Amino acid sequence: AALTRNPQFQKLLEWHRANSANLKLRELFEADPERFNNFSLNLNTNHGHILVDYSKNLVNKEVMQMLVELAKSRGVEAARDNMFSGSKINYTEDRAVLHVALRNRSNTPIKVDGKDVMPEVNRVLDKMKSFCQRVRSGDWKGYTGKSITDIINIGIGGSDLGPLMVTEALKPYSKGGPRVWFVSNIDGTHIAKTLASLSPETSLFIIASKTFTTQETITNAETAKEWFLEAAKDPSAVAKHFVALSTNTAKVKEFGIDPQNMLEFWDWVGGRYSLWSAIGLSIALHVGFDHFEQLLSGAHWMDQHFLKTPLEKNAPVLLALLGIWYINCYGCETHALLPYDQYMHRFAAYFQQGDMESNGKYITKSGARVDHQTGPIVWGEPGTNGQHAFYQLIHQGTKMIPCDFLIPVQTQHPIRKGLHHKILLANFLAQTEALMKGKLPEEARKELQAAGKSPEDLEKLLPHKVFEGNRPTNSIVFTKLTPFILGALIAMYEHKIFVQGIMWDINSFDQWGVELGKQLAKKIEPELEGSSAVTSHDSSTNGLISFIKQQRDTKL
Amino acid sequence: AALTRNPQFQKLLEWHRANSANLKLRELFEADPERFNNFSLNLNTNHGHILVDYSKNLVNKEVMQMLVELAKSRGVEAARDNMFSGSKINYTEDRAVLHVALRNRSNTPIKVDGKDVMPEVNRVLDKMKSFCQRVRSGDWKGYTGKSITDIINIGIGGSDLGPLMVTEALKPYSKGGPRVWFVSNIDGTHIAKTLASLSPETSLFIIASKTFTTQETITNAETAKEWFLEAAKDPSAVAKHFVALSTNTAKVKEFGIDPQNMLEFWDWVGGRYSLWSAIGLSIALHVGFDHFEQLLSGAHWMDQHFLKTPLEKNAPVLLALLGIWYINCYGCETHALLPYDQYMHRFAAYFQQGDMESNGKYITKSGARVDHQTGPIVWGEPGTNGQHAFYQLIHQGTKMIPCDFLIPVQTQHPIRKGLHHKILLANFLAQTEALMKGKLPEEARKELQAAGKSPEDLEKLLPHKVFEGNRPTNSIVFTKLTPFILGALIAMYEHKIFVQGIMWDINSFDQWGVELGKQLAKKIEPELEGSSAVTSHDSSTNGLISFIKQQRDTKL
Repeated sequence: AALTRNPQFQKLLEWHRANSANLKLRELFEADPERFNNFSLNLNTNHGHILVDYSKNLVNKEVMQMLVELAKSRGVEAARDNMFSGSKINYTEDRAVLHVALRNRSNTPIKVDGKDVMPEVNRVLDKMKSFCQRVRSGDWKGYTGKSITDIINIGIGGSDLGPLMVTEALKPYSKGGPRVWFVSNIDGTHIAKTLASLSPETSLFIIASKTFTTQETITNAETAKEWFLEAAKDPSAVAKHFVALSTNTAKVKEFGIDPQNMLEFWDWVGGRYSLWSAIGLSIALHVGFDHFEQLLSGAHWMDQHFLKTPLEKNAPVLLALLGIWYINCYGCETHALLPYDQYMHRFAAYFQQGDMESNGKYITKSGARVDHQTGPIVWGEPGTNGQHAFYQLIHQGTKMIPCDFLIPVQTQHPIRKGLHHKILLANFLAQTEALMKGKLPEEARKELQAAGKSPEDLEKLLPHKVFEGNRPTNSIVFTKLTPFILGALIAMYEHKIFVQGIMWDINSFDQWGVELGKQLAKKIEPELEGSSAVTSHDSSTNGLISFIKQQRDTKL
Repeated sequence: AALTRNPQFQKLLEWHRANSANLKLRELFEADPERFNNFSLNLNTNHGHILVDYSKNLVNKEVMQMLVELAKSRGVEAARDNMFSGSKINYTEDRAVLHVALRNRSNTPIKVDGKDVMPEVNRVLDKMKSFCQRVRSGDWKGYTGKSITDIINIGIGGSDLGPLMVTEALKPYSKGGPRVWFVSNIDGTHIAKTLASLSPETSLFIIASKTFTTQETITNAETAKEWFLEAAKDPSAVAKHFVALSTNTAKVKEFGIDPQNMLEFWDWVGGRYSLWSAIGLSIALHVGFDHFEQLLSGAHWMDQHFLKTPLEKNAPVLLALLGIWYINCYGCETHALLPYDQYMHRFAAYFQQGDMESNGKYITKSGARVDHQTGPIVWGEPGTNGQHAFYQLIHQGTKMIPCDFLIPVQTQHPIRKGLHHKILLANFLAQTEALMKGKLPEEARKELQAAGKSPEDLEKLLPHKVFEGNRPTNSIVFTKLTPFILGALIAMYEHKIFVQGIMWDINSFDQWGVELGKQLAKKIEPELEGSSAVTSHDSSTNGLISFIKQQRDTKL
């Protein structure tokens, strides 16, 4: 594999073997008073600041140098330029990778097969704006002539997580907008419980699916149509209550959607990089097109930062490099995203797809199997909640877990004269300090003595009360979680993932690994129908099917 | 450390070293048509069946025998009996561990300090029953004489995750009950957004906290009381609108609630094992006391299963052992919980606390520092959602990830004549089959051939289409997700966690690891006030504080 054969990697690895055990965060800060200054990036976007403080990491000047050199010798600069220019860097599918084009506010032409994609991008954006005016103003009428009060996005994966996460995060920007609902699971609970809260007269469905043949999405869409038609009793009324985000004109028409309300996107828009496209319709409907444009503008700002900035001070590049250090040298399986923001409660889940489906790969560009780790398992819950759930293990378990802590300085809800946010900030700060510093036996001993512990109880409790510390974190602090700043933040992680994939020599933009489960599911589906025993699989699959057939008739 | 010094563990590890490379799931299944029958448990609870199918794991008869021998040698059965009889097995806090007493439907005596706890457990349950009747019937009136429409649980961690996960999971059982809301984060967004949708006249607050000193919960409760009193203007009206669930009567009184308006629990109820106690009040209010009793009863059934069943046929024991195999022999950092059930959408998040806070430990009963792994990182999203997010990595990344797949046979919403559930089941079944089976180079080659691919296109695409398989899963399938069955499932995992903690020689029931973060946050709190530079910490904490102060008053 290219990474393992790379001399900059081998040097980094040998340095780790010889010196990593020596690295103590406490000592690193003690030896260097400029540590925060030299291991952080204060980004002024002109729409707020983003501070990426990576100083609480197990790195020094040499390590960062070794890491930047690796990025260079793995071709990160060339690959990035190739992405931005419309080159077909999705090499297994032979496709361009152009989520950057979707938010290319500068409108500098980006060509795919000799043709600028910007006119088409902007045409769909114009359609989205017009759509939003019609719906938000109440001008768009339902089949009984009433304004729309609820929007229901129906989609899976990239058609669901992005719009969900962003509408949750930008909820304060939704005054005057319709309520937004997300249906994704094929589990009939999801659509059934959504529809129970809705009126057919005032509900508008967005069916998000490029092919318009996605089984889960289309099944959900058809169930919605059936519920709708029970009330409307007129097939021509479907066009007032269903729109599509798709390129399959024929299938969309067949469903009963006016092809005017089919908003297009392109094969160079990956599902997990799609919220910036027509797929963001539910976002624009919820918060308004102006706020949607701001979100796009924030991403564009970060795209430019990533394109133009030298690697040593390039935010997504440094985030990528620190990850490579933890993944390929320390062997850390996971990466935690810990946003101290209740609005960002689905941020971690979003990057589970964005990161894991991108870089959960094992075949390189040459066709060779990797002989090293690739993408990590991404997880997290918002702070402070996580502190009362799993931080016990982060502080005192047996796992090394790189954590990104994120927070806005300014809250959307400065209640009680800022008291809640003061406490939230203090916890954000205290946790990374605690993870770094720990608590020494001498510090814990004084606490037990003051608590009045006997000699034997003291000695028994002492080791339990010690925190070893030396647990590395990033702290990412930003002025306020506005649409612009959120856009920047998402793009930053998109570009982190990109850099990591190049360094691993893998394709961040395909998803061949979802195919087998889809194939096998299609085979099992019709086998479940009848009463006959299924014997066509391994004994477990057969045994599980037998149990299902037996238990589905049981009356409880 | 006891585990690594144990000869049965040494035997298991050595066997793994010599032989585990030769374990191939596809081949195990082909060679043994009895595999499912011999590596699965079909439990009949008399209120539904639970099938625990562990056949798709990297084990054979010998491995299971060695694992069972290890559990015996690590004293699992004696430790279990000690838990059940009220021995103070939480040795660092010198406390009993008696969540099993909370659901002890048999009412057999369990003594702490020579005194049966059962009378007090049942007294509180009776008070819960009485209160729920008064509220749900509409008899309990607010300060303006209106029935209660909204219940708001305020609490965090163990006082939040259980009630939240259970009311979500048991949502079909809440018809006619009041709406329930969960406020947990200190982040002011959480309470602000919740209060925005409520009327003080018709809202009942439940303040849930073991200590009643938790910063987040007390601050939230004080904000709620301030909001309430702004409307009610009558301190005596607090008794109609606030109920406390605590062990700390004095702090409850201090906050401003009379013990009459307090439902108590006991120090031997760990926060993360507390939903079965007074803490489950919001569950009982939402779904009714009868359904809450059925939840307790299901846990009791599983308690009795765990207590009375030989190790080699004991469900939580076998799950625990498989985990030990993957954690301590294969070195897998994580464990994924993947319920194919939208109602169970918070099940994984609950067990992040249950598992990680219990077993994220590094000191043994002897005072030894472990030289082996302890608790895993728990994560997951419900299927099919998680399936469209991160399964790419599970199938084709570079991590071994033990997964538990869970599904009810019978759906709560059999819409479209069962079509949605049929598809859901097919996916549940196909994914584990796929993870087990994979797709060999020669199989993918033939598919590409049949697809009309050229030898040129075929050979470049081929390796990307290969699934190595041999990825182990558990499938846990149950008749229906009723309150009883859910109670049995939660207890099963509680006991898996217990068995693992015993085998690791750690205390599953303390949490010293959350203390440091709380202490450092209390120090940072006053430093945030005013405009002066903070220089008291490391340069990163100092620098983040400076950024916060600088950016506080930026008018975006």
